[PDB]
Amino acid sequence: VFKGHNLPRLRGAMIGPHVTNADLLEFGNVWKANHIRWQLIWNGFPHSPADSATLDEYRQWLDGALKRLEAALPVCREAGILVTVDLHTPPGGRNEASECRIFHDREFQKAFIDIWEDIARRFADSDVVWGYDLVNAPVEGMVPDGLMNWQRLAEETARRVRAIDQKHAIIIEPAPWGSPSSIALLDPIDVPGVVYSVHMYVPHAFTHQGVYDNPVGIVYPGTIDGKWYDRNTLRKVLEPVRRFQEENGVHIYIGEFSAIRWAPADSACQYLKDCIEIFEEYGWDWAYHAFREWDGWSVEHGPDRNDRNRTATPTDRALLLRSWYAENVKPQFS
Repeated sequence: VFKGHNLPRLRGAMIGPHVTNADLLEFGNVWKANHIRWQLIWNGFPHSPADSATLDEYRQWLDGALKRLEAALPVCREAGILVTVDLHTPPGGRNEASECRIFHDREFQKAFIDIWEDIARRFADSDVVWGYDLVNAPVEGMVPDGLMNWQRLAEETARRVRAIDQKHAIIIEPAPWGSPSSIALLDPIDVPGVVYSVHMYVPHAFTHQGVYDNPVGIVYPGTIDGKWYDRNTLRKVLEPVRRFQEENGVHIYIGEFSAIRWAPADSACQYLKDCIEIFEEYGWDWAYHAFREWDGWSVEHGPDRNDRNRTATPTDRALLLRSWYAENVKPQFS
């Protein structure tokens, strides 16, 4: 089974676009993470200035984002970290329904392929880059005649990247949203060195409680959306992903998973523990969402939605992540 790295497991986190060199060195050398997902994100997700920007404005933004990623790679090497390059905001962004314009517009669809050829050329020889996550949480909506849907665009883009780059994993999330259930909708891509990826936030009423218009006070384990949720329910959520893994003989990467920090009592920590245990049973690489990004997802911030101060002492959730990072092997660079 192709993984694209020679370690037992990648365990790390999403970082924020403003992550400092000191943050990276601390995360690798002190927290013992061996992995980050580097999001090429224009301000926010799922809504961004990309949604209304011209292709020229978008290419200018992305060139700045790639310059910082390039500058960060030698720091990741020093920190013992392998990197996922995540195109988090694609050219044209998304319409009001969060559907990606790369599925709707000939110029944006062509730009997606041209951009990935440029990124593959830039990083083809990097021993720090692990994989190319072609688009974050793809959502198609209506695909006009003459344009590729995600199945076809993924395959074409992966083929063009593989022509340039003979080493790195190509990471493909299913549409819609990179959700576990969506993997059943994706056919394996006929390109070598492909890794498949989903994000784990199910159930959203729990993991995103007190975000958007979602009520707070949702306990885990417990009854959520009229259904019993515990580790067995999360196994059932992830069953289509385990099936895809086993039936296709492919590797799985969890690009994001989290539970909001202000979930009641130890609910968020239990959710993360249950997720990680399942990922570990199945041999899945994983990135926690997120290290030093929005504080709702921060293990350095506390249980109170109204308190945005870092905690004085380590949280349950931070101790859990570091206990798993302590199992990591660091990459050997030459």
